[PDB]
Amino acid sequence: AQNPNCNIMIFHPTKEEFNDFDKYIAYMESQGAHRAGLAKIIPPKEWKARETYDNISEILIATPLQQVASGRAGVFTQYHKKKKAMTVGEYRHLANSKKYQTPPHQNFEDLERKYWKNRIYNSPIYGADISGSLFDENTKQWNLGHLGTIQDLLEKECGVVIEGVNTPYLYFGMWKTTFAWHTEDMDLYSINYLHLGEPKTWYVVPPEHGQRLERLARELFPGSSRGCGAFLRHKVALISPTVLKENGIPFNRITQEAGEFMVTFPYGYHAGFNHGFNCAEAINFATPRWIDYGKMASQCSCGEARVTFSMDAFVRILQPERYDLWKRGQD
Ligand SMILES: O=C(O)CNC(=O)C(=O)O
Ligand SMILES: [Mg+2]
Ligand code: NI
Ligand SMILES: [Zn+2]
Repeated sequence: AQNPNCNIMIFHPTKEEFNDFDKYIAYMESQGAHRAGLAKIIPPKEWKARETYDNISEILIATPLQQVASGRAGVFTQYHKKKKAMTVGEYRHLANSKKYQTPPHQNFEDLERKYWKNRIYNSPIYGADISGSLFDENTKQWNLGHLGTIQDLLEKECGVVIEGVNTPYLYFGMWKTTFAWHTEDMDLYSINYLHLGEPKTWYVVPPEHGQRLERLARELFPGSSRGCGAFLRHKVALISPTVLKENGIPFNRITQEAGEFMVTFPYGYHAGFNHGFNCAEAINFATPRWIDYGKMASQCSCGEARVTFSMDAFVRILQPERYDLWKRGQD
């Protein structure tokens, strides 16, 4: 078995290998990359996502989210308080202000220490989940707005045509902005490109050990666990590396820098934080190997998780017994 310790793998495709996205995903899996739950892909040196980022300041962040924490430093939840709209140029200035800017630090490890020590005492503002793309239309390789759609994959594999669309999302971050422990909707893959700015640190649990994380989360967030049998679908809970190590949960960590892709694999739990002002783009995708994960994915039916239009068909076709209850949660 390839990669039996489930380490995060890093790949350096040539320009020739960068032509066929599906084939390269299947290659990475042949080498065991999926066992980690996360892989890094460094694009060939000849490749670029677009010519410059000089003209992005007028993009609107309609609903910036202030991420307010409750709990203890290593075990906390976050809620999102909606703020007034602001442009990317306004948000960048805010991120660079004395109140919100990255503190002095020695290296990524010192910054990670300061994040875990101090996150809960501040409420950073995240411009998350903005529909759109920063890839130039002329970029033909690994352009996240030009991927094969998950609806077309389901149709190719299963023969059933379904409604729905699949488009990318932009994330504008600042120091301490945080993504909570989650898997993707319907345990899909994700791909994330860091367009510009400061790094993003990731933590990941191997898919084969995901249920270990779930059992710890039920112990650590006991009211949330009684409220919902899949409460990590709410995307609000954080658990530090120190706490994971104390409870014997297998995980790995890696820092993504500007110009790099990350791929998360089906049922790979992940969480992380931004080091400073940055912009990422991400989208879900599927392969044939995903279908069985989609059929087994947990679902939130308590009403909190509330998701896209396109998840309806995936539930209806892959999980018909769950459909009725899940849809009640969505309505
Ligand atoms: O970058 C973020 O805030 C969160 N991204 C992801 O969870 C992803 O790409 O799967
Ligand atoms: Mg602009
Ligand atoms: Ni994700
Ligand atoms: Zn729920």
